[PDB]
Amino acid sequence: SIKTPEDIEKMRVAGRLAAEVLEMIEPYVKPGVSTGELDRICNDYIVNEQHAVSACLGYHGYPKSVCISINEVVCHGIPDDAKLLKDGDIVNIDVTVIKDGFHGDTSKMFIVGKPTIMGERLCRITQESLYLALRMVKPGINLREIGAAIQKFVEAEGFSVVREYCGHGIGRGFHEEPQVLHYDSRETNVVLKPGMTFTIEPMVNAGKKEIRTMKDGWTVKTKDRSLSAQYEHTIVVTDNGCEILTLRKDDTIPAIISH
Ligand SMILES: O=C(O)c1ccc(-c2ccccc2C(F)(F)F)o1
Ligand SMILES: [Mn+2]
Ligand SMILES: [Mn+2]
Ligand code: NA
Repeated sequence: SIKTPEDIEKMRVAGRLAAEVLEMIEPYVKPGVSTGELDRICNDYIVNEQHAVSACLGYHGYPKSVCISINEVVCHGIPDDAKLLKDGDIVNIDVTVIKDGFHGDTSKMFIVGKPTIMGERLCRITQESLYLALRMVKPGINLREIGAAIQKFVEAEGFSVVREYCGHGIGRGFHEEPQVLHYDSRETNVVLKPGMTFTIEPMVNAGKKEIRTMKDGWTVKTKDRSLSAQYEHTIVVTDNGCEILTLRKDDTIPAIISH
C-alpha cells in the first residue's frame, strides 16, 4: 500500500519514538544489567513518556515489550531478569512502538564493556549492510536487487545472512506486504514505489546461516553458536530515494537519502 502524506507523518512520529527508545536505553546497556530490567525500562519509557505502546507484547504471543538478543542469539531473545550482560557481549535491542495507529520498527547493536575486534567487526559490517541497502532505495528498483546487494556484501566479509527472517512493509500493521528479503531470491519481484514504507533488518551471522529455535518457542540462536548481529530501520520511499524514519543520533547515515 502507498501511505498518504498524512500517514507518512504519523510514521515519522512512530519511527522517531522507536529510535528514541534505543537512544534512551543506551546508558543502561552496561556490564551487570539484566535484559529483563532493560525491557522494563524500555516499556515504562514507551508507555509513560512516549504515550505509545509496544507492538511486540502479545504479537503472536510474544511475552515482552522489546526483543533483546545477545551474541549467538539471532533474534527474538526474551528479556529475562536473570540474564546479565557481560564484558565483550554484543546485544541487539529491537523496538517497535505503535503511536496513533502506526508502527515504528528499529533495532541496533550495543557492544558491552571492552569490545572484541570480532564483535565490533560483525556489528559494523551488519550495520554497513543495512546502510548500503538504504542507499539503494528509490522508485523503480526491485527489492531483489537490494536483497542481493546485502548478501553479496555480507558474504564477502565471510559472514552469512539469515534466511528465515526478513524486512517487511509496515504501517497500521506491524508486518505488512511486501516481504523484504536480505538475500537474493528468485521469488522476489517487487518494484519500489514512492510512499511505500517498509523495514530493512538483516540478521548477519559470523558463522553459518543455519539457526536453531530454543525450547521457549521464541529464542533463536545460530546453529553453530557463532555471533549474530542485526540492525533495523523503518523507511519511506521518496520520489528520489528514501527517508529513514527511525534514525538515531549515533547513526552515521543521513536521514534523507537523495539521488
Ligand atoms: O523487527 C521485526 O519485524 C520483529 C521483531 C520481532 C518480531 C516478531 C516476529 C514473529 C512473532 C513475534 C514477534 C515479536 F513479537 F517479537 F515482535 O518481528
Ligand atoms: Mn524490529
Ligand atoms: Mn521488523
Ligand atoms: Na546476536
